[PDB]
Amino acid sequence: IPEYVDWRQKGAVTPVKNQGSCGSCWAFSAVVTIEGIIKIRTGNLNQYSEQELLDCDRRSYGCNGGYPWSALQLVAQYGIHYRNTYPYEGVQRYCRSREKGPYAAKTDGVRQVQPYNQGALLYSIANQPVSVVLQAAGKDFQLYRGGIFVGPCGNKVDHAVAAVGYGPNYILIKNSWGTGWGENGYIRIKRGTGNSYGVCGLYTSSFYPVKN
Ligand SMILES: *[C@@H](C(=O)O)[C@H](O)C(=O)N[C@@H](CC(C)C)C(=O)NCCC(C)C
Repeated sequence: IPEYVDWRQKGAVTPVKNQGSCGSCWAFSAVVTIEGIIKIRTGNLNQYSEQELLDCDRRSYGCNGGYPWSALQLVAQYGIHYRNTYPYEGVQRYCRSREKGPYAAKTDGVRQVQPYNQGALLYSIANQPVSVVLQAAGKDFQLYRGGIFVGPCGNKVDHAVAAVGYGPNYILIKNSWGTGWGENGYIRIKRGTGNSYGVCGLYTSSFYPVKN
């Protein structure tokens, strides 16, 4: 597993988005991983629909949260539409998958990373972008604007994001705040603290899709 991984370099991550005033972090998280995995297999980099997860994941709660695992669970069964064809509106509405033609993509299943093990998280990110959670409500986090982030922060995770890289000292994360946040929309969180939870509770719950 190399000392460095950055999926952006191998053209596996799309531009950073802004979730706005809706708690659809869980959907944005899920989409980073789908978009990653499809490009890893097919060589194509496509933009996929956050809005659709938002509208169709019964099991989550639209704006004001849900679960990326649930979310990844739906593309495996059904599929997902391109972001062009099912645009983000930042409001939950009816599920219109149907109205929009055949799926653009389908995934083959979902897997969870062994929790509270840096090693296991690092291994997965070596293979493809992964869905992860952390505690984002503290003001140090919100105020971040470039930097190796070591907190302060607690372990009460409340915000799903995606890990798209790592270094000797950090894990790379794509946030769903604008491009105006942290590092052009990214955050480098310090690793190897040797805390099992991870900084801000980073190792609490990670998932990635499986495809052919
Ligand atoms: C993340 C975002 O800021 O959009 C979003 O609020 C979210 O999904 N939050 C939740 C995680 C899922 C359980 C919904 C949420 O529940 N908030 C508290 C998280 C844990 C229960 C502490």
